[PDB]
Amino acid sequence: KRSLNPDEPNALLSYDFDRGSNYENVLHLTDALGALVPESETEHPDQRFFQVTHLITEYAWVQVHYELRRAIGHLDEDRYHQAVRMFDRATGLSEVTVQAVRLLTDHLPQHSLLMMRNALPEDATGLDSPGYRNLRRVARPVWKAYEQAVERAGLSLQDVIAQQDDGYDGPRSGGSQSLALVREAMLRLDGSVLGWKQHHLIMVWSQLGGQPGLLPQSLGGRSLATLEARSQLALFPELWRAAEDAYWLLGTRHDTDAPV
Amino acid sequence: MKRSLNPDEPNALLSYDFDRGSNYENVLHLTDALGALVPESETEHPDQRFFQVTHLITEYAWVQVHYELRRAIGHLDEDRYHQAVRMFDRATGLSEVTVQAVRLLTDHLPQHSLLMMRNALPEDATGLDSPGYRNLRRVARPVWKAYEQAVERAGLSLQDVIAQQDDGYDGPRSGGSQSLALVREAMLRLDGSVLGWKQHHLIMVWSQLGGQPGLRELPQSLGGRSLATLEARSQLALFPELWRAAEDAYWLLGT
Amino acid sequence: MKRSLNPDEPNALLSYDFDRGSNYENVLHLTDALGALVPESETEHPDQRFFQVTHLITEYAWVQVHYELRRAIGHLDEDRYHQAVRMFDRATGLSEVTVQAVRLLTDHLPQHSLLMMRNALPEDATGLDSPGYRNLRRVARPVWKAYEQAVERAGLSLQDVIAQQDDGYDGPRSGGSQSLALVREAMLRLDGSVLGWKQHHLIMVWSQLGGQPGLELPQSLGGRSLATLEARSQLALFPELWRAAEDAYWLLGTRHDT
Amino acid sequence: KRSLNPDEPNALLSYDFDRGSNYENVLHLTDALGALVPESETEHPDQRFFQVTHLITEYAWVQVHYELRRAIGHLDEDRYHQAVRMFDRATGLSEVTVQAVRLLTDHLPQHSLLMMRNALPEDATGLDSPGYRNLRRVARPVWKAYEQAVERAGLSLQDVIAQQDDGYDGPRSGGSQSLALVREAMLRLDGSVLGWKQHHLIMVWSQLGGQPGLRLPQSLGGRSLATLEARSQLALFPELWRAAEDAYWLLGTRHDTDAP
Ligand code: HEM
Ligand code: HEM
Ligand code: HEM
Ligand code: HEM
Ligand SMILES: C[C@@H](c1c[nH]c2ccccc12)[C@H](N)C(=O)O
Ligand SMILES: C[C@@H](c1c[nH]c2ccccc12)[C@H](N)C(=O)O
Ligand SMILES: C[C@@H](c1c[nH]c2ccccc12)[C@H](N)C(=O)O
Ligand SMILES: C[C@@H](c1c[nH]c2ccccc12)[C@H](N)C(=O)O
Ligand SMILES: [C-]#N
Ligand SMILES: [C-]#N
Ligand SMILES: [C-]#N
Ligand SMILES: [C-]#N
Repeated sequence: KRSLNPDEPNALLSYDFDRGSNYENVLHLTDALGALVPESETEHPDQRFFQVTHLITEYAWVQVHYELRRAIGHLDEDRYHQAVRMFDRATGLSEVTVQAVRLLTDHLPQHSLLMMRNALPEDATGLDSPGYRNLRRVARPVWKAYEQAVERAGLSLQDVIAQQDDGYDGPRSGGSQSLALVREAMLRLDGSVLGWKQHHLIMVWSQLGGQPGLLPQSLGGRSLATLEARSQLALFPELWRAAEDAYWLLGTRHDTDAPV
Repeated sequence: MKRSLNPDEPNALLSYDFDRGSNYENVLHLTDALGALVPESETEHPDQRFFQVTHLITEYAWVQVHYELRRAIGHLDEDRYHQAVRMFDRATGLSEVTVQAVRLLTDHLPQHSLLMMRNALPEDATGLDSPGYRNLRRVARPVWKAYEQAVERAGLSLQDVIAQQDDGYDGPRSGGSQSLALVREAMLRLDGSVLGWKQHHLIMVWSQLGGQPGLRELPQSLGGRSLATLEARSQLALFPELWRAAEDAYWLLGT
Repeated sequence: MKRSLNPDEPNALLSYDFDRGSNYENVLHLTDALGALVPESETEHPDQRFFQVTHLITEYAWVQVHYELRRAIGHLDEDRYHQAVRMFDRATGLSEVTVQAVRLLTDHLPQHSLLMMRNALPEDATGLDSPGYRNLRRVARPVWKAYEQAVERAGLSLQDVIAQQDDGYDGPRSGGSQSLALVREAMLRLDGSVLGWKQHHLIMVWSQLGGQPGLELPQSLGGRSLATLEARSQLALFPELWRAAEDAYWLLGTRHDT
Repeated sequence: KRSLNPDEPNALLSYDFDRGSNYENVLHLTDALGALVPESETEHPDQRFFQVTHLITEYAWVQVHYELRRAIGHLDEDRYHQAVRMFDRATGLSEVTVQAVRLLTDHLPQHSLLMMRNALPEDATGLDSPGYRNLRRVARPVWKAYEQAVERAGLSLQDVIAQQDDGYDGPRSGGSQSLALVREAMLRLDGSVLGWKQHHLIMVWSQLGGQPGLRLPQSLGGRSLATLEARSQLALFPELWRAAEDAYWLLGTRHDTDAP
């Protein structure tokens, strides 16, 4: 009934949509397609690709936030098994954001980006991303819910870390092994998000410069050094602290090795 | 000031704040896009949002596939082969996003959740009405046509274009022919990726509605149709002629 | 002191040097693995090495899949549900590596190269003799049996375990039934990934030997039509999971003639 | 035939191989499987998974090396289209190494790693990886071959970057656009290898510690994890990232003019 592409003479090349189908109705799809910059307003043929990769990312992150909320509810009621599924789903959605920014790295021409950017508004930065800002916000109540669940069960993090190793002989329970799977899914999620940050950094080096082996400024006026420093901020620093803790407590090698 | 996507959640740290009027949000029409999500007050199942978001991600990727394919037609019609290559490769990357979106359902959507949601869904609520799918199928013919006519204007045979992908092939080469070969190769990758989508979507359906063939009446879609019709449409390519040319090469070159 | 895979190479910067006796190399048995590559003096096509390596990578992932599935049997037999989960998830990740490796051929192996190489390959050189695939098919029943037995020892129904994946489900739950539910979900992900390998391998064959069904048939190096490949391609590792999926569709769906 | 696990007494669980089929003959598969540490010698059940992920990686890297040599040959003879394919193939092979290291991040138990690492030889390090040492060594001749091909065509790197943009109106030839496609493929390859380095770093943070947000552990060679992080930012083709930054300075019209 409608077309995103009205002035296209060739009718086989029209993007026909908004047919009022029940599939369309269920998804609020016409509403979501209405957010695309209208073809009559695009300033560069690469503009649509630019916008779509961000919208895909923001949809993935709002869903991450939704499932992390659910995981807080599960942990607060000691429903460990149900918490695991929320974290695994979140990791998968995170991996879509990684794919989406790597689309820019692999296919966004830097010269198109620079042309487009010379005309963008002044403080147009992903520091204002709602997916990113809310993922940072919610990470703290998420860690707290896990930490408190481990406490109620009378375990340490060193315990649940150790029980991932089949050869570890300490006594276990159903609850301790469930909290272990939770920790492992949480670590995979945080690893994925850290991966998003590194791939977005590699993208920036290919579009604006500043590859550290070799500074440019964001539209906010900020050196890329600031982006690069924030790129190593984790969702759950406590988990990475517990990893290093395991190295110090269980490694029996420190300050004894040398080159051969 | 910010708005909340979940404004009846008491704990502010659990609030999804957005619509802050930043230039990032303005340039992307992000607030409008987030407005497509079913309101939290109206969800009937906690997995409904996940359901919706995997579709919306897929449809954004497919409308972008369409946009880039139109560009590929424009290039091919003017013999801009290099520039056409990039459009096909970009489409393949977007298609791979759709594959991971539906595999998100395979890996994480509980069949039991799906069946409960499906019992309340409307009748003939089907992806046969997907704009992404229908318009992709629509545009695939003009796309094959633009590639075929560029090959014809070059006076090349498709068999020759296939052959010179092999470094060991000794026949005549030109910049034009090797360019059209890179276009060919990029086109086959795109179609193969789309055939991957169709199969992963089918594997999903097997895990959610049943009917895995290894088991040798079938379940039915929300429009009353057997899953065997889905399985048959699952092997239809975008560019049949490329798969015929591969078959022709085996017969001409196979000893 | 050292070896080279291309020793005659003029430019020393193009030499692939290995076997330097490092501890890294010693721990991994790397020299022996590199020793399996077709020698450069013996290659008959510049794409031969790509062909070989994609298979060797696949076979390494599948023997690891086998090792971890054996561990999953041992866990399930002792009711170590959580530990079994990890084995299945790991096998799934290893399976996804095999998907990547065959899609490398789809995306980058020229059909014309394949045909030239295929014309010179021995008779009945076929992946029906893949040790990875044969031992995977061997172990698939022992693996399903271990899961089924554990479910029975717990006095649960497969339909119950499926229902427990849904947060909205009101039925009785226990720590053991939800654990067995995470195991079911992990073995389904593995089987869907192996079904994914089969479909991508099929798509690759269509682009290299022909026979895309949307369009008598080509033959493998053993003489068999591609019709038998397509049929074997829908065979799952754990048919009883897919059976349980359809069982639930009839059991829970309320619109089968609506 | 023969079994990889002969002391397994249930024959349905034997991994049978060395059947002398032509499939195995062509592939040298029996020799390659013989590199696996024998089951009777493994000291931890996670040891095989550890070894196999390295072996997959080194197979992928030796194939990257082989195809980059071919790319040098193509470039020295101005066969641009042919070189593009070798770089694209290398990129796919690099992506296999990324998935292999991420298999350790997602599934290798830190506690098993530490147990295993406490018994490993001293200075057993991937600094002695042949895939890694040879890829670093060959990257210089690869870049020189591209650079010389660009010079011979009388082009600048700015020109081939600009020609990736459909809106750029400078004069083009078949050669210049072909050399652009080559550049774009080498950038994807180098970005993929930079991705491997970052995912390998994230893995190391989860196994030995040292995640930089928390602020050190030492390698089996006694070297601080800070040196690994420093080398993590070294590209194959630094000149490509230098030309990206060059484009920012030459073509961006915003520097030192924006602010929050
Ligand atoms: C899918 C596309 C993108 C997404 C989702 C995205 C998201 C983000 C996010 C969340 C941040 C804040 C991250 C942090 O500080 O840790 C950010 C910052 C930044 N992004 Fe992106 N980004 C995208 C594409 C781009 C592109 C194409 C460029 C440039 C070519 C770019 C350049 C930057 C810069 C320079 C910053 C730092 C802002 C500052 O410090 O003022 N990004 N982006
Ligand atoms: C991201 C999620 C999904 C997308 C993008 C999607 C898209 C599509 C498309 C494009 C078709 C038509 C394809 C063809 O006919 O060749 C289709 C059909 C179909 N899909 Fe989906 N789908 C999705 C999820 C699902 C789910 C979760 C189910 C069931 C649990 C499902 C079941 C079906 C069925 C049964 C058909 C056949 C329709 C008929 O023949 O009446 N799909 N879908
Ligand atoms: C990474 C590369 C490959 C791997 C790991 C692999 C593995 C396998 C396996 C396990 C089978 C038995 C599965 C079944 O028949 O259901 C098989 C069969 C088959 N493969 Fe492959 N394969 C690869 C590449 C190829 C290539 C490049 C071709 C031809 C272009 C090919 C053509 C066939 C055919 C025709 C069959 C049918 C069985 C027969 O040969 O009679 N495969 N492959
Ligand atoms: C697939 C598995 C792995 C591969 C292919 C691999 C490869 C490499 C390579 C190529 C290097 C040298 C790169 C550089 O330093 O710039 C390296 C260094 C290093 N790797 Fe790995 N690695 C793997 C797994 C691991 C694991 C499991 C650990 C520890 C838990 C580890 C810890 C380190 C450390 C500490 C270094 C720095 C060595 C030193 O500076 O002495 N790696 N690895
Ligand atoms: C290029 C620009 C930008 C990058 N992605 C954006 C999305 C919407 C609006 C602006 C942007 C980026 N933030 C920069 O500062 O360079
Ligand atoms: C599950 C159902 C459906 C699947 N995806 C949808 C999206 C919007 C509306 C309905 C659906 C699918 N079409 C079916 O026939 O089963
Ligand atoms: C091409 C050929 C073959 C495919 N993969 C192989 C590995 C080793 C030896 C031979 C092969 C394949 N089995 C065929 O029958 O066509
Ligand atoms: C754990 C260890 C190691 C990591 N990967 C290896 C492969 C072979 C031999 C040793 C290793 C690593 N090099 C370290 O220094 O911690
Ligand atoms: C992003 N900016
Ligand atoms: C989809 N239906
Ligand atoms: C495979 N053969
Ligand atoms: C790594 N060694």
